[PDB]
Amino acid sequence: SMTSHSWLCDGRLLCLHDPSNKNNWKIFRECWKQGQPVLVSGVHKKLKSELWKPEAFSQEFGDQDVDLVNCRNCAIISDVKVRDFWDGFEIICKRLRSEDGQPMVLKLKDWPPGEDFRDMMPTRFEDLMENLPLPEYTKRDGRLNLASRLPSYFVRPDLGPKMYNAYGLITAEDRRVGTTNLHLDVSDAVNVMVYVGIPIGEGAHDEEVLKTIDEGDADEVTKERIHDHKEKPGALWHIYAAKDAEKIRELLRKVGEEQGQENPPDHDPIHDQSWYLDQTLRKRLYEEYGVQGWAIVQFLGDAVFIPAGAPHQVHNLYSCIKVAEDFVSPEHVKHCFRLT
Ligand SMILES: [Cl-]
Ligand SMILES: [Cl-]
Ligand SMILES: [Cl-]
Ligand SMILES: [Cl-]
Ligand SMILES: [Mn+2]
Repeated sequence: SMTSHSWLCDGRLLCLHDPSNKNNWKIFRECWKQGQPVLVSGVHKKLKSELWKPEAFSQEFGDQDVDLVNCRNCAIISDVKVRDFWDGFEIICKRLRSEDGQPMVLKLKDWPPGEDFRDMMPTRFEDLMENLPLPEYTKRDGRLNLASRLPSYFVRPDLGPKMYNAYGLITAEDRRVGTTNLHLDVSDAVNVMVYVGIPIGEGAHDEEVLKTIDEGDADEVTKERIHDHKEKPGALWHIYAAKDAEKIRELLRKVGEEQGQENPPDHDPIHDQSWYLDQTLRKRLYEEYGVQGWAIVQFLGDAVFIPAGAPHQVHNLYSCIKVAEDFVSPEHVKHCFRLT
């Protein structure tokens, strides 16, 4: 039967089923006040699916100049064309190659650039903003979004949305690599998975994806969405409570020293955005510091609500198009205050 919600992460993560149900706030606000992330499924079914395809972005914007990032080594590929990225998104035989002759795992950097999403893509902007879940929180002028209402003593988010466009990580070696390394945001955000690209050429990559989710610490109920409903899994997330950020900095300072980095005792390894917590580091965080996180698999049309100040990292399983909007909930306004 249709139900309003379910639980993942063994009861620790709310999953809302109907993105446009007018009663979602009643369930949402109890979990959000405790500092938890929230998942809302089904947003894809509300969107104009032809607007969110890799071939459309290539056809409409392909001549723009851009930089890419190599996800395996963080190297910058400078001053190429937006089509170089998009035409390799699903066809592996069209990707830019590293020195070693392998097809690269790439991310499209700062595109559309800065606050230009609305100007460059007005039909996409309208399609996203009118279908975001929890609209009193997430719309630019929602009654519970303080973004437009705060003085200069509070850090205000830039005008969004922002896109996250990157290929899937492929190999056993790639299992320890981040798409986006561990960091935090001083505003709340909602990140929507609008397209998942399962490639061809090296098409039959199904079993490394299962071992990644398993070793990623995904819960048994999450393993059922793949095997039973055949939904398309996009990306593996780890999210940590805002209250645990300093313990994570203590672990990463100690590992930095062990690996002979030479760092002032006060340096900020989360702000540096240089670390990905692999299975070894996640086990050490739990055993040595008493810190548990949320392992989340984001499928096509899942919206991930990320609390202000919560450290988070993202590992793409397949090629993903994600779009995110920042907001400032009253529950979390402390995280953007500039004093004490
Ligand atoms: Cl909080
Ligand atoms: Cl558009
Ligand atoms: Cl709402
Ligand atoms: Cl990163
Ligand atoms: Mn982030």
